[PDB]
Amino acid sequence: GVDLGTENLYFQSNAMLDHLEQFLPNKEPSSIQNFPFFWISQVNGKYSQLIEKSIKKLGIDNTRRKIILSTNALGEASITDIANLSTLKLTTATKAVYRLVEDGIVEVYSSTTDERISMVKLTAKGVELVEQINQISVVTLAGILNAFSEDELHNLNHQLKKLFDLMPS
Amino acid sequence: GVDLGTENLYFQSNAMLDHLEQFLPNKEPSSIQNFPFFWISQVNGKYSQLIEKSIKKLGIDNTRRKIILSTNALGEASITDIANLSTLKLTTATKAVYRLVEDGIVEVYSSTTDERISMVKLTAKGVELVEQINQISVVTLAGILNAFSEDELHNLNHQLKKLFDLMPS
Ligand SMILES: O=C(O)Cc1c[nH]c2ccccc12
Ligand SMILES: O=C(O)Cc1c[nH]c2ccccc12
Ligand code: NI
Ligand code: NI
Repeated sequence: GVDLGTENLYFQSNAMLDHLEQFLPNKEPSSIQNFPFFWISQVNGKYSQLIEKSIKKLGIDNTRRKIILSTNALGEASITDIANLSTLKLTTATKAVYRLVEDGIVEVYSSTTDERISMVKLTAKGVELVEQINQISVVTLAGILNAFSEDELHNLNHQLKKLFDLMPS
Repeated sequence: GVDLGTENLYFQSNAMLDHLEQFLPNKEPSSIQNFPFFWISQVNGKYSQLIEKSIKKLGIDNTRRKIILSTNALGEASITDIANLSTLKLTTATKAVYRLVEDGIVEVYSSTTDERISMVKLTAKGVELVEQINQISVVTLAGILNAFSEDELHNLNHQLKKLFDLMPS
């Protein structure tokens, strides 16, 4: 029984349920490998270990790495926005931003449009560390992503986006 | 400079680097949305919030949920194997298994082939909670995954697997 945004409760078609059972973990030892979120979780976890392990050298962690690349891409950003893009809790994000200010990697500054919003931007040191991050990326990633065509990867991004956009909160 | 498993260091072709730069976060505000791991991370995080939030009712968390569905699919499993499949640290896994024994959801038992290996299996209560997990899955997931064809989803699983298999440790 779902509500689909209403004051009533709806029991979905046995069709929707059959299709969904083609993908759900069940009593069969290989059900799990049909589940797209299983694979998203497994890929995220194996990737997370790889990147943490190799970004080691630069004496930062992947939390700081994402903050820096989000600031880089955006130029100036909402700590909020950086957190969002970096898949972080706002508290985790704020904590790591100040750790990067303390290291002289980013400048934080009151937003000109609205003093409350803390904007973030790189320092000269921030920018050199970006190229270092990009080079460690080259090393660890070039083989993996050169194993796919431009078509496969753009398609995969599209499907991941479609998934991301159907989920709510 | 990479080693590719040898005693020498190799500088990859400017080709591999150009292709890789089609996908990496860079100074362009939309570089990030070309990056497959960005999307894997974002989907994993949005999914994680959704499932934790809705598995709430059953008074378990998604860590326990995955343990139960891995035990379910396998019948009897290595706590090791359950941890692996559930994308958990072995310590996290062992901790949650005993929490589920304490709740009478799983039986733990010395492996018949090798007494050290702790095997896990469901209880009658475990099995009823499986169908409850499957029904909460129906509610929260049926819409999202009925938004894709069988072809799109099997393809997406395949590409995620290919990624998972090229990464190492
Ligand atoms: O969190 C999820 O739903 C995905 C997932 C990762 N490992 C799993 C093991 C069993 C069932 C689902 C999953
Ligand atoms: O962890 C990753 O590499 C993926 C990712 C998630 N959010 C990001 C923001 C900027 C750059 C990469 C990422
Ligand atoms: Ni997960
Ligand atoms: Ni990540």
